[PDB]
Amino acid sequence: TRKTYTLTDYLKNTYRLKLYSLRWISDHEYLYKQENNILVFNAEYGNSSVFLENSTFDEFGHSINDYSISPDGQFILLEYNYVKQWRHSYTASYDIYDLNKRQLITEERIPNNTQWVTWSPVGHKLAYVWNNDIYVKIEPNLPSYRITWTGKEDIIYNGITDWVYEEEVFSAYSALWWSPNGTFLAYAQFNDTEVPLIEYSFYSDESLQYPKTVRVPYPKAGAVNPTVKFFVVNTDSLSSVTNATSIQITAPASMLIGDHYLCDVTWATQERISLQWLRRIQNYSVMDICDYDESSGRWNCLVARQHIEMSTTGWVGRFRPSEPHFTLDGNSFYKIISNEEGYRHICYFQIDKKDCTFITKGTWEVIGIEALTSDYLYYISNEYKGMPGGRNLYKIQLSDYTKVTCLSCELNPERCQYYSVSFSKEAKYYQLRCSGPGLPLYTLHSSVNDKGLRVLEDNSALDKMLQNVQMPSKKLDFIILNETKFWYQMILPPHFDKSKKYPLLLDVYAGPCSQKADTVFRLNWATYLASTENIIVASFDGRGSGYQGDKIMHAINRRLGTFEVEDQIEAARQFSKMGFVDNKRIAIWGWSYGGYVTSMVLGSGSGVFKCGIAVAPVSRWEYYDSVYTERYMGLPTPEDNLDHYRNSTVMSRAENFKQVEYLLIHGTADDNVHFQQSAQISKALVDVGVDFQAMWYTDEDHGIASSTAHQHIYTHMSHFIKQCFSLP
Amino acid sequence: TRKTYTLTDYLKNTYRLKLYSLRWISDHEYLYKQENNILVFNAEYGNSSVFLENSTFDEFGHSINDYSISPDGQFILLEYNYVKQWRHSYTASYDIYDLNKRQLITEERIPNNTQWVTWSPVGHKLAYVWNNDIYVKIEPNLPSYRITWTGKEDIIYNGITDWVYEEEVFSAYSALWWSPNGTFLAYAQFNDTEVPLIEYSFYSDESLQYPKTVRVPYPKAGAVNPTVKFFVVNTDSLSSVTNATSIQITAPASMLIGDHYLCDVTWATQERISLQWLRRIQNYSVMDICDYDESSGRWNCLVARQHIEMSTTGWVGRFRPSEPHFTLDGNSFYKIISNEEGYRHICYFQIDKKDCTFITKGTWEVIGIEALTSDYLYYISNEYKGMPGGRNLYKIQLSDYTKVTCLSCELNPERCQYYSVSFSKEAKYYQLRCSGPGLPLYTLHSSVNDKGLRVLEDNSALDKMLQNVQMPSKKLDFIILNETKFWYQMILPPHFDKSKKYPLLLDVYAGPCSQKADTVFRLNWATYLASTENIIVASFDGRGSGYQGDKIMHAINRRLGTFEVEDQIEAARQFSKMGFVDNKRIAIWGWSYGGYVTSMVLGSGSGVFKCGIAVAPVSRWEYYDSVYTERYMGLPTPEDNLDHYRNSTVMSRAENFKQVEYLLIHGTADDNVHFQQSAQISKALVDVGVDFQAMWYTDEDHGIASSTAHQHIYTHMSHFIKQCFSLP
Ligand SMILES: CC#CCn1c(N2CCC[C@@H](N)C2)nc2c1c(=O)n(Cc1nc(C)c3ccccc3n1)c1nccn21
Ligand SMILES: CC#CCn1c(N2CCC[C@@H](N)C2)nc2c1c(=O)n(Cc1nc(C)c3ccccc3n1)c1nccn21
Ligand SMILES: *[C@@H]1O[C@H](CO)[C@@H](O[C@@H]2O[C@H](CO)[C@@H](O)[C@H](O)[C@H]2NC(C)=O)[C@H](O)[C@H]1NC(C)=O
Ligand SMILES: *[C@@H]1O[C@H](CO)[C@@H](O[C@@H]2O[C@H](CO)[C@@H](O)[C@H](O)[C@H]2NC(C)=O)[C@H](O)[C@H]1NC(C)=O
Ligand SMILES: *[C@@H]1O[C@H](CO)[C@@H](O[C@@H]2O[C@H](CO)[C@@H](O)[C@H](O)[C@H]2NC(C)=O)[C@H](O)[C@H]1NC(C)=O
Ligand SMILES: *[C@@H]1O[C@H](CO)[C@@H](O[C@@H]2O[C@H](CO)[C@@H](O)[C@H](O)[C@H]2NC(C)=O)[C@H](O)[C@H]1NC(C)=O
Ligand SMILES: *[C@@H]1O[C@H](CO)[C@@H](O[C@@H]2O[C@H](CO)[C@@H](O)[C@H](O)[C@H]2NC(C)=O)[C@H](O)[C@H]1NC(C)=O
Ligand SMILES: *[C@@H]1O[C@H](CO)[C@@H](O[C@@H]2O[C@H](CO)[C@@H](O)[C@H](O)[C@H]2NC(C)=O)[C@H](O)[C@H]1NC(C)=O
Ligand SMILES: *[C@@H]1O[C@H](CO)[C@@H](O[C@@H]2O[C@H](CO)[C@@H](O)[C@H](O)[C@H]2NC(C)=O)[C@H](O)[C@H]1NC(C)=O
Ligand SMILES: *[C@@H]1O[C@H](CO)[C@@H](O)[C@H](O)[C@H]1NC(C)=O
Ligand SMILES: *[C@@H]1O[C@H](CO)[C@@H](O)[C@H](O)[C@H]1NC(C)=O
Ligand SMILES: *[C@@H]1O[C@H](CO)[C@@H](O)[C@H](O)[C@H]1NC(C)=O
Ligand SMILES: *[C@@H]1O[C@H](CO)[C@@H](O)[C@H](O)[C@H]1NC(C)=O
Ligand SMILES: *[C@@H]1O[C@H](CO)[C@@H](O)[C@H](O)[C@H]1NC(C)=O
Ligand code: NA
Repeated sequence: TRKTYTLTDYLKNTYRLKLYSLRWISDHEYLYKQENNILVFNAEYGNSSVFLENSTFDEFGHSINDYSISPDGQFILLEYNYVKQWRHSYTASYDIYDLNKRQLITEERIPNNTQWVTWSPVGHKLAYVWNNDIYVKIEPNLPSYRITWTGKEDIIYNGITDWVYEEEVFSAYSALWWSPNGTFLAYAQFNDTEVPLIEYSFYSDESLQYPKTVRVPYPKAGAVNPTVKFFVVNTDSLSSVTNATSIQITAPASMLIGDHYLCDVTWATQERISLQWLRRIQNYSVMDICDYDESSGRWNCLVARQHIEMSTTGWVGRFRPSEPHFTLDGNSFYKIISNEEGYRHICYFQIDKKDCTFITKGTWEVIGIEALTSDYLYYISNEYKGMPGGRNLYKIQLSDYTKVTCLSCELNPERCQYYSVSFSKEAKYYQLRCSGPGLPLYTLHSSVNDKGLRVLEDNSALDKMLQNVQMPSKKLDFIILNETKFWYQMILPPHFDKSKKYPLLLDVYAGPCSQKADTVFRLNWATYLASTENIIVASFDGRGSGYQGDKIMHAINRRLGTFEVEDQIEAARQFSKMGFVDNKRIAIWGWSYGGYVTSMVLGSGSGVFKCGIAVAPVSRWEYYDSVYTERYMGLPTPEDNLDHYRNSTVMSRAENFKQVEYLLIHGTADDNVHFQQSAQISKALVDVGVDFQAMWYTDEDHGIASSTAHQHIYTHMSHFIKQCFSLP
Repeated sequence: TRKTYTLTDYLKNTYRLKLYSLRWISDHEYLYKQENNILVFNAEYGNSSVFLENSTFDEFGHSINDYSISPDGQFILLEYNYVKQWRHSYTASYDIYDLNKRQLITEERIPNNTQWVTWSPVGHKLAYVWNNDIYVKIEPNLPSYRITWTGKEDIIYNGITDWVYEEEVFSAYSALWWSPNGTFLAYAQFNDTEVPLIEYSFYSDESLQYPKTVRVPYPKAGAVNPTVKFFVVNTDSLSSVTNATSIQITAPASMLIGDHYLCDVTWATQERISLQWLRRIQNYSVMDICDYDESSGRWNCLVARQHIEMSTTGWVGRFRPSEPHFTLDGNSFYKIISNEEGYRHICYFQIDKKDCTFITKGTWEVIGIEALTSDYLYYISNEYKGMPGGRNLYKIQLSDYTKVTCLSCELNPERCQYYSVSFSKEAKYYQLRCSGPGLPLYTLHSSVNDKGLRVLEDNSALDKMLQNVQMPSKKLDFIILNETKFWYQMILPPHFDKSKKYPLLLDVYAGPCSQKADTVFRLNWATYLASTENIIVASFDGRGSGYQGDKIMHAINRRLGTFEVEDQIEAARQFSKMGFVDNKRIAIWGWSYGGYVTSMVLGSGSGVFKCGIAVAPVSRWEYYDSVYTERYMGLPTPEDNLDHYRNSTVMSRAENFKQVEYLLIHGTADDNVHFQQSAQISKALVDVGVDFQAMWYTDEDHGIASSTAHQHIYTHMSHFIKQCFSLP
């Protein structure tokens, strides 16, 4: 009898998915790591050479975390002493290696405790942030030029984001943007002077006698937000003037009237930059298009080139206004925007005309614009077979919009329905990355003729291993509720028999723009639960879910903890109606927003669920950050939406927890969803005399991602689910 | 059939022990609160009068927490707006009511947020501490005289203790000592300038958007300690025009050479004060005897009047050097000290003579000196029947030490083997309080011929209630380890059958000078476990336990987490071999030091225990306070005892928990045993891949004593023990 996919298989990564991570260095070459060696590949022929031997840094004295080759291929930036901070941020030591001289640069070194470093996009200039100030090095062995003198720990951030901008706005620590040829360096400055601090203990190693108090400027819903300014400096002037001026680009008057955010920075040309600003009430955004004025040395943003993007039904963008993709001359751009029917499509703008032209349309959505050439625009969408959980690459002819080719749809339709893509520097080649429903498949293609050059990684080694395992299957389908299709997925036990009643676990995210029903192949906890424990693991995309238009996505506008919660309860009722579910053994679990939804469901008094697990849940919207929370909730004030902020807490439902078995889990060093959120849930349960199970994870953050904690959490949860379902 | 004593009975206090809390006001009368009225009783006859009617403050407008009648009976101090701080500390507002003119005093009121207040021992003067400074009121309606001007929150404490002195030295917030007739006011000043802060989050009500960080000067083992100064002010020479002069009494040279503590303050006469000082290495203490010099207005401590108390086997005193009991003229005193055999007995000292004479001797110990007259000294000891867990009142004739009379031994030997006593002002009367093995019994006695005047409270109502309940029994006995007798107790289920095998729970404290095997009657969680669940609840006093001499008590000197842990394992091993114990179902639990011992036992690899629960455990001695830890452990330095501090952690034993079921519980706002201690245990268990159960209690302190958290913790622990023992 074939073995099943066990918890130890999941925890020890016995069945490993192979990836094919390449780094394009030009229009026809990419770097790839094979046995610690960095190889350089010719995309056209597939032949390779050793770019940098695995022995090169044996006597370096430090474990090299990562590398970055300069665009001109003359130098390599070596990253070591990697100290992780938030989701994207970290600090590190850096050394530069001269590839021609085959020697390490020992003079004018990048200082220790550097926050961020980036090469210019052409050549080998460097911009780095140290002690919250910006520095530029024209040459790697030459002294740096200081750009800002205002940097102040937890107060003034130059060229790096504060906590909330990193997590919720830029999805990056960097707040610097080199112009295309590296002449200009644009950057943002954040001022957190009056932003309140979240404070929590950090225990550290057992040797630390007194716990440390971590203090982070973090605006919770309705609190004082950071303020922002934007500047551009001419880096070519640095060696000629003692102190090059950083020219400020001010936000438009429509933004200056109140609290706002800088939400996008995109260079259009060597002398034209676009900025998108967003009001604190995130249903109004403005794009400014600013030109360098050679005579005054200033940047001017013509009101005739200003573009407004607003929403009457919700917020702007999926998580923020989309980025523009400029034509070469910078006179027009393409941008994903919500059309009249509420579907996200590509609109084509002239920089000085306010009405744009939709180039795509239909009851499906464009996910992202991937590449733009003089002849074609390449994008990913879920158009294929009307499956919102599928992803394919398309090519649209710019001279004729009726000419739209699906590049990936028919390559392997049974195996591959979810693609991402990586184009070479001037889109001469593309790597397709198929991630499901079959095993991931990595392929290389030439853009000149859309022909498949070769298979880079087909996961044949894993396919051979999986043949000896009783793997679960995955069903992706939909149910019709109020004449609307709502998609779901089920991870089904091997030898699934519709005449048997199986215990069911509802795996929840359900946040705005979430998508838990898709065609991706995964080897995860659900794989073990279905394979070894014979539990069906189901997910459902209800109201508030993404990629299906604004009628569905904006259904929870100003009303988090309502329809998306009710729809999970209804999903379990619908799954019961299917006949293969044991109604006495329905559980629910989720992490982060999924933990908030799980807790709201367990506290609903629905009687549908026996038990559930909430990991790092939000419990009260006033505890979560301003940028995310307010996007959907507005402000927690009597004039705005306070009544709903107060009505949508987990704590108010404490009495209903007497009806369920609950396991509450949270990392003590969670900088994102503060441990406070679970500490308030537990106190409310204690106050009404509800027994429940709890687990804190010392010094673990939002991901509970350390090797040991990850294994511990999944082991603890597996015992809990098995006990709930009376499984030995 | 009759009911058992249930978990709800314990949690809802269905069966209440009645008390008889009186307050002696003279040599012949006492105050007693009855039906919210305050009565005054004549001790000779038992007749009473209403002192204060419960209706007097019906229009007060504030809920009165407590009352304090001035020694002359003219005024009543009304305590309200009580806000608890640590174990003894709190702030409150105060009003004074004139009992003669039947009016509240509205002039010169004691301020709000007052930290401590006390009447003089005679008359009606008041001394109070507000904002860390001392104030004196000669008359309740008159303006206060400010005594100190140096008081500073968390830095300078005048007349109040800091965290460590409150918890570990004085067992009180007060650091004020009035002279016998109220002429002088002695006080200590603590300086915490360089003492590190323990910091932890406090979540508060759900309405608090950002958690607060509590910061308390708290010296962990080996850290910088507070410094102390001692002063005496004459309250009879205070001026409205001039600032009060405080006369400092400096510590002897033997103390000033290094870190030290003030550990006792005891007035001998109107003009003589005794002070005891302890070195930071707590095996050397010095008493100074200081006399007021009318001529110079100074306090002089003659070197010929110094008394050294040292220990070669351990620390000095049970938890600190004992208090002296001075004679009427103050020329001699009686003090409990460890004799040459290591047994604590009463020694008689002359103020100017080095050698003291022991007035009691034997293989038993004096617990406390209770009263002293020119003819007799009254004391509590465990002499009777050689039972260290029993307590009786004795008197010793001062003119003939061979004449020792037991005053409580024979009153009711079957019901009463554990007494405490309260004597009237000049020991003319005494109240005996019997607390077991039977129901508590309160009686009143006259000293002249030791007449048993009357029964004050006999708990006959509770006896009637308990007749309809299947109550457990208690067995108190001993086992012999290495020719030494060590006592244990077992709470046995009702209808105990020695032919049946019962699961056993070992209830542990086991700290230095602990005593868990005694004759006290208790209605607690163990009562329910035995009565309803049929579990034997055992406790054992092994090496390090108290009241049995230093050979046993000092066995753990410099070696915490050694013999006291081994001895708990040995006792359970011995109990496991008894025919009435199920060796497959032995559990262990404890709180605080008991949580440390439980965890050390569970991590020992003994294999004796199936499961256990640690509540607020110490996990590493370097995390606990200096005063308690160093008393037993010395300093955590390589030259002193660092190796043993490092070898005695729970964390080092994490791998051994693989074979046990462990439940770890801790309050997040524990200012005493910081949450950090359990946070380090859980991280060590996660690091070795050991599954365990956990529960944090939001905002609960060391006591986890709020009504809802108390019910929740005992509910959660009951489920855990029942699951461990396969009990439905
Ligand atoms: C409170 C909120 C929110 C919402 N959120 C967002 N937002 C946008 C980005 C910035 C973020 N601050 C807010 N991205 C989200 C979510 C969300 O809750 N999940 C669920 C989830 N599930 C699992 C198993 C997780 C496992 C480990 C760590 C996090 C996990 N999180 C999620 N899964 C994939 C993406 N994301
Ligand atoms: C860490 C340490 C120590 C030692 N400690 C001391 N010391 C002397 C006084 C000052 C204190 N800081 C140190 N008195 C102690 C202990 C101790 O651990 N217990 C056990 C225990 N049990 C139960 C059910 C408890 C229930 C709630 C709260 C505390 C509990 N504590 C104990 N019981 C009665 C007295 N005491
Ligand atoms: C991939 O193969 C091609 C063809 O062999 C290499 O192209 C160059 O071809 C010239 C002939 O004019 C040879 O002299 C060289 O060996 C090649 N140039 C360089 C700069 O290496 C090509 O370089 C190969 N690429 C890799 C990454 O190995
Ligand atoms: C960051 O923002 C703070 C205000 O939150 C600015 O601080 C003020 O600076 C002015 C000088 O122009 C002072 O008069 C005020 O006393 C300051 N206010 C506070 C609340 O500190 C600060 O100047 C800004 N810093 C930068 C570099 O923009
Ligand atoms: C470079 O120029 C900047 C911009 O004028 C200087 O920054 C000013 O510095 C002084 C204090 O020394 C203050 O008057 C201003 O508030 C600063 N403005 C900003 C935007 O920082 C900076 O000090 C100059 N550097 C050198 C080396 O002269
Ligand atoms: C990259 O772009 C910048 C901006 O267009 C170029 O700098 C300009 O060069 C032109 C000549 O072609 C002059 O008219 C201007 O004085 C320059 N402007 C500034 C602001 O420096 C720059 O030459 C380009 N760099 C490279 C290496 O091609
Ligand atoms: C104790 O606090 C109370 C309340 O803050 C003070 O009592 C009066 O209280 C009213 C409102 O309850 C206020 O308008 C006044 O400021 C108070 N004044 C007087 C003269 O009573 C009170 O003063 C405080 N007690 C002391 C002794 O300072
Ligand atoms: C309490 O004791 C103090 C100190 O012995 C007494 O004060 C002394 O009283 C006599 C008067 O009979 C004077 O000769 C001394 O000068 C006083 N000494 C000081 C230090 O003030 C006082 O008699 C007693 N007070 C009460 C109220 O009984
Ligand atoms: C008080 O206890 C200390 C620590 O045990 C005793 O210290 C001595 O000094 C160190 C310990 O850190 C060792 O070098 C010696 O072995 C100890 N000296 C001896 C045993 O003579 C100190 O002696 C104790 N004091 C008393 C009065 O017994
Ligand atoms: C980084 O720190 C180390 C040791 O603390 C030092 O030897 C080295 O010079 C530092 N590097 C730079 C670039 O300052
Ligand atoms: C933005 O949202 C607020 C709150 O719903 C609303 O009052 C305002 O009219 C909105 N703007 C648009 C363009 O709908
Ligand atoms: C008790 O009775 C005596 C007389 O027998 C009386 O003088 C005394 O004041 C009474 N005491 C109380 C407290 O009522
Ligand atoms: C408290 O102690 C510090 C040294 O830690 C000293 O500088 C300061 O003067 C002291 N304050 C008082 C009032 O004694
Ligand atoms: C008393 O002492 C304080 C603090 O030193 C001072 O500020 C105040 O003026 C003094 N009062 C008199 C009457 O000397
Ligand atoms: Na009697």
